[PDB]
Amino acid sequence: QHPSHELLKENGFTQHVYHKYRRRCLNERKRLGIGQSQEMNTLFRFWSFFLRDHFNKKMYEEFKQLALEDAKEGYRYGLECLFRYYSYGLEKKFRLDIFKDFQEETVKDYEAGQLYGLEKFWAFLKYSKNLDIDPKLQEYLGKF
RNA sequence: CUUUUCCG
Repeated sequence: QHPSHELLKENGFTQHVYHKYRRRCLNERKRLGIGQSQEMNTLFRFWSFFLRDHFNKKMYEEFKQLALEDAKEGYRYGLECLFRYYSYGLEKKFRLDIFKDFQEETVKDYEAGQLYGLEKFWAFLKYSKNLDIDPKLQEYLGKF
């Protein structure tokens, strides 16, 4: 019943419901601050799954921006969802712009003293179906 | 693969 799940059903997505639901999550985040909104978490989660089956560039962009604004504040759930999306989604259907984003954020995450991104990227290669990997990122995987 | 079930 929660829009975060209902919008994931076979034919459950409508523009009206999503926008109303997207608005509430954003408003709650603004009101209670970053890392303090239960909905926003739902929206992050809704995003990583939904985009895997229904890629929308503009939606992915908002997803990506909000996740990185959260992570730089210390609340990394949104970024984990983005990484989960990158690994799971690109596995499902490969997109070069998205994969290039994947490599970029994975490097930034590892350079930030983190392992979540690197582990998700490694997992992608393992379950993925000739790609040009970043040489600096290739070195990071070697020590993983 | 940490984040649901009606506070309109």
